[PDB]
Amino acid sequence: ARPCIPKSFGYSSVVCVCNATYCDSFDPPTFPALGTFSRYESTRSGRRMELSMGPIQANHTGTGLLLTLQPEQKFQKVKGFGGAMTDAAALNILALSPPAQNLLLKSYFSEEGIGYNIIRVPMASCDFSIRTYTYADTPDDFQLHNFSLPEEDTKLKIPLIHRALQLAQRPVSLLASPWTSPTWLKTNGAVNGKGSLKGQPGDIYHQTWARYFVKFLDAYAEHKLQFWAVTAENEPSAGLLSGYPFQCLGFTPEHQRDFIARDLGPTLANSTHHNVRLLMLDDQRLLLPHWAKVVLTDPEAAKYVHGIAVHWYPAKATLGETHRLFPNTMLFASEACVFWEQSVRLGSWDRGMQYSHSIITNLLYHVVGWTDWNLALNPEGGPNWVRNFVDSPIIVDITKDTFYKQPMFYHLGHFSKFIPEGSQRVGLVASQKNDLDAVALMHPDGSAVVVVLNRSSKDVPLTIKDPAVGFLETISPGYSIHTYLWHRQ
Ligand SMILES: *[C@@H]1O[C@H](CO)[C@@H](O[C@@H]2O[C@H](CO)[C@@H](O)[C@H](O)[C@H]2NC(C)=O)[C@H](O)[C@H]1NC(C)=O
Ligand SMILES: *[C@@H]1O[C@H](CO[C@@H]2O[C@@H](C)[C@@H](O)[C@@H](O)[C@@H]2O)[C@@H](O)[C@H](O)[C@H]1NC(C)=O
Ligand SMILES: CSCC[C@H]1NC[C@@H](O)[C@H](O)[C@H]1O
Repeated sequence: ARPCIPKSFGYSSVVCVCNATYCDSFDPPTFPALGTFSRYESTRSGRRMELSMGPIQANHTGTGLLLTLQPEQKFQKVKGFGGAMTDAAALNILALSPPAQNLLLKSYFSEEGIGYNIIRVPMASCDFSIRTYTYADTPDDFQLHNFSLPEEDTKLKIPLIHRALQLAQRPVSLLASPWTSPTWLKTNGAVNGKGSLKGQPGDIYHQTWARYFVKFLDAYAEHKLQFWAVTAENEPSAGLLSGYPFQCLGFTPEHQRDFIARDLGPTLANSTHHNVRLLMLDDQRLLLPHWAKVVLTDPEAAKYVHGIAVHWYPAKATLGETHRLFPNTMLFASEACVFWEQSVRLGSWDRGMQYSHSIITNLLYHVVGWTDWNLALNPEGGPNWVRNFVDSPIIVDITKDTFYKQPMFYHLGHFSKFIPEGSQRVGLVASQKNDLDAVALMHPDGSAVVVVLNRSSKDVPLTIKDPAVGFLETISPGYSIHTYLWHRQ
């Protein structure tokens, strides 16, 4: 219905300006007839998920590249796409006026937007908080009688999550991750730095930390929010590095294995939230497949682990080999973000290409879902209480009641909007060596989705063949991303 309002900030492409009364949006989707496809196009030149239609022809004539759908070659089923509701994200959204907040939330979660269905919720503070805190900072409270949610949850995070769920067509799955435990449970007595839990898996410390998970889930349940999954610890390897600046909690692979087997696994299974999935790792994929071997060879740990969470910050040696060793334990991208460059580059087409190329690689190596980091940030990449400023698909300018949708937002949306939960990745065979990145999936309803990323400068003429329908003649322009959709019957 409403097109993008472009604005350049000196980088390779434009942002889309939104405020309290205007934001670009989609109409409700349609079901075009057999023999007709839908194409959504975003380009560095300024096109933003523009919709067009064309025919799927019975015959083909030409000399160029051919991608052939192979719907019988079936792979993983998709859980979904989304981003993280951090303190920083919540503060930046709520700095807008209410009408602008809803255009922002609709941009992510509505069918007028790109249809997110995953929200990652940090358990207490991380670096994208304005202060250090946990849910139980009074010491010597091993039964956790003084566990409580601060204003960050009750005032900022939870109300925004409620509003996101109301705007969403598809069911939204919440995913929780802790950064640090209370400091009186740690070896170093600090929120950051090199430090693990006190003692050994099984004792009062590890039982208290595991109970902290149930107490967290109880609190959000009282606020009428249920979680799909929790991770065992955010980037547990970081808590083994000397003098680590952000909130952390150190686990070596065997410590995570024993903590899951003795404490976290049983405690979650004995609780009201026994259906909540447990994801391991939640860390860099270079720690794979080793981290999976350690944890998942132990059946007492493995019986509790539903999946392996990975961060994006070679895929065959990591994701592919881990799938070969443990093909029934799903892989899930739980966090991705973007030395000499500033933290926020308003309008960077490169960082958008980085997002879509990575999602394509993850999908081509069995990953069932991808989760962004901060849903929103200010123009300097904050607030962040340490330093680590990064980019975000939506950048909020408080002083002008305005937010900007980066190219990252649309590169994500080319996947998040058209691959609902339950979609299965299927085969897509290139007729010859080419420079494009492509992935094919099938909706639960049988229709086809194909995303085509062109990171090169040259236009690439392209034909997509569906054995059941025909030939889709198209062109992939240089520095562009397309999504194609068509009924198969
Ligand atoms: C919010 O964004 C809208 C969209 O750009 C602004 O509406 C535009 O206002 C300018 C005046 O400078 C007109 O020339 C355009 O025709 C308007 N665009 C429309 C109606 O689509 C609006 O001004 C912005 N809000 C504020 C407070 O500046
Ligand atoms: C698709 O077209 C095929 C080739 O067509 C033949 O070769 C070209 C070079 C022209 O000379 C054309 O006139 C010829 O008929 C056919 O063999 C095939 O049957 C066609 N199939 C469909 C479904 O249209
Ligand atoms: C992977 S290294 C740095 C840590 C990353 N994952 C944890 C978040 O708190 C950080 O902001 C993000 O950059």
